[PDB]
Amino acid sequence: SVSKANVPKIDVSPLFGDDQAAKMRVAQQIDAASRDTGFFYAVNHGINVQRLSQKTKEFHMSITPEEKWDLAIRAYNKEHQDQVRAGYYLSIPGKKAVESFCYLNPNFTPDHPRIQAKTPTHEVNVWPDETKHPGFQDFAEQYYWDVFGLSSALLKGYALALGKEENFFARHFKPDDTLASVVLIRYPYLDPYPEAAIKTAADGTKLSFEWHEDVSLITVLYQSNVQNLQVETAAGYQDIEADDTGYLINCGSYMAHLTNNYYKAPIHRVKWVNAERQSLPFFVNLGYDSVIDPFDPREPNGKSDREPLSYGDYLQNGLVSLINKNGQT
Ligand SMILES: CC(C)[C@@H](NC(=O)[C@H](CS)NC(=O)CCC[C@H](N)C(=O)O)C(=O)O
Ligand SMILES: [Fe+3]
Repeated sequence: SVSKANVPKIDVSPLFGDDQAAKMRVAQQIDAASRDTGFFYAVNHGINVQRLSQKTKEFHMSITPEEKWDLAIRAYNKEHQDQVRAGYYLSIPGKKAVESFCYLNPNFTPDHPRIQAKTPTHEVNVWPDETKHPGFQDFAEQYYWDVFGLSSALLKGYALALGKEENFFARHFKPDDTLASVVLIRYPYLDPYPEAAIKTAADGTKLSFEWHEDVSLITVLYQSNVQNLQVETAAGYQDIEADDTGYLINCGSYMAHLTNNYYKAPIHRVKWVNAERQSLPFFVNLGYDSVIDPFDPREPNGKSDREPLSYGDYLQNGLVSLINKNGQT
């Protein structure tokens, strides 16, 4: 049968401090995980994930069909042509079980020059009515900055792991322009569960979401305590154990590009499980014009012939491709 992936628990707390050797020891653990299955759990991360789960559940479980249409992305509501990324992603009973709510940088307002210029991938977030959902927007925006702070620290770990100065990635990850997103995903319990919402992998495994590489620099994921993720290895898919106290971390394909695939973007998929649960990714994206010069840590001179890829073009191309390959979520 199906083996279990080695997903080490890494105490990331030194990355918030000034003990440089302790940070190097974290970096070594990140390097090792990134060169093996590509996943690790960040522990001692400083975020109240219990409050995150509770507030998210309160939102998912209290929003009405009317509110969902009013917040829907353009894939579900033609009136909302400016909502490609941010908003509500509806379930379709009998056909599509998952639903979700995506939001972007709270600093994208009508005053922001990327909104004024109508640059692709930048949108103003949409929110439900505050009195129907008291505290939800406050919680969600606070959470964005809490996970931004964790992610910055993790990026310092990744930079050190690759032999760079600690700000090599983080200097491009800024509150004024980050394209990072939070998605609050509900995977429901359904009885009967409609087979139309279940995909069958080549290997026979029943899936809710097919294999993919993440469109991100890194991905910083909370999930409730229901095992579902699998990572591809040469010997087949391996189960990633759940941990509802930590953050599951992995690289996306922008990291693979800039490291000449030294830190691969691990291919992974979501098993079908008939259980009520949450999947709350934070996709760590840079700014639209951010460019990291590629390098090859395998080569003595570190030189890579790969082209510098602008983050915004990478993101626009990647989000569209992922919809085409794995379906509109
Ligand atoms: C694997 C999990 C992270 C999750 N899947 C996902 O979140 C999948 C694959 S990483 N991600 C996406 O569809 C991209 C959403 C991007 C977001 N709307 C945005 O505009 O930035 C799941 O639980 O299905
Ligand atoms: Fe993913």
